Amino acid sequence: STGSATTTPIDSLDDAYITPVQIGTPAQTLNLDFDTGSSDLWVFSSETTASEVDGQTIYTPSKSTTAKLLSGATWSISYGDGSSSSGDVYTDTVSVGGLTVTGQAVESAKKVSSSFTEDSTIDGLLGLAFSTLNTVSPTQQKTFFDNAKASLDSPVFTADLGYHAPGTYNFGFIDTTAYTGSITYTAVSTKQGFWEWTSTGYAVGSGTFKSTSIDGIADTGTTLLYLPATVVSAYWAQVSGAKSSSSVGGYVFPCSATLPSFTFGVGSARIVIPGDYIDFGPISTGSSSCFGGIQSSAGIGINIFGDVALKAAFVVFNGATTPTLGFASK
Ligand SMILES: CSc1[nH]nc(N)c1S(=O)(=O)C(C)C
Repeated sequence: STGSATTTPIDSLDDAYITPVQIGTPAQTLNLDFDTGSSDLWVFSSETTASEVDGQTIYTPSKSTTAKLLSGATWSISYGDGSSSSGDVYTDTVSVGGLTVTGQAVESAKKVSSSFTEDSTIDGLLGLAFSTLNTVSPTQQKTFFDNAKASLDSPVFTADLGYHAPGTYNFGFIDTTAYTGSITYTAVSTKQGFWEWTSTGYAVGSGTFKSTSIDGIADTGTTLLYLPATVVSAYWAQVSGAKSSSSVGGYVFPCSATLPSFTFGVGSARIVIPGDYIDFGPISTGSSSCFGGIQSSAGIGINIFGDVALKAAFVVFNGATTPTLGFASK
């Protein structure tokens, strides 16, 4: 089997991407944030505290003839941005882009933090990291991908995120029309539960490439590119007037600037992030100070190749017995 679904930016900045997902019988379609940095599929639901729902579409398990309470199971997750959610668990039929999994754990939110409430466009998350990170207790549950894997034509999924445009998540096949040149594959460590890999270095604009190992995670659920302070300082030093602002919470730059590109290494290959991809617009409406798309990972404890990086590439998440990651230009 295979699946193919379009993923769409939630706003004009590509803060996140939503992908329609069918849950239950008859289908209830919710727009979920596919997150390769976590491993829970959770949804706004009929059980979510009413004051914490503000425009989201909810899953109502009582209206699904295939929903079953997973008795005794609870979940609770905290994300890198400080947001969180928790609740109980049902199993139900879940389909993405034509690919169907029966008995998928669907984690029903009883509580969500303010950031989730305030984002009317995201109805929940679909985790695509390794199932060892799944938070369901006392019986850990598998991700949608892990459940689907054996039925897929090939044990892979791909992320093809758009810049200010829709893109695609494919399951079970590699669309050879969706990228240019060749795909370069690189080793993955699953030791922390992430799609963790090591970039071979970077360049800023038309500058020389610096060969240096940068260990980080491929994370579709993080908006920006978070890298070591040395790398980030070298980037922003090429933008007149750019500075790190503790009050704003990162690097800002004059909105009048033209940003340089940023290149990262994948083995001997190179992925180029255009300057425009690094512009996250005015810090507040009407401001002439703009927020940068490359930020320091110091304090986070891990480097994160978030959407800013991933949307510059066609990315293969290879879930073979020894997982690997592939990157192509597009
Ligand atoms: C990607 S977060 C962001 N992008 N553009 C902004 N203005 C913001 S913010 O959250 O208001 C803050 C970090 C400046």
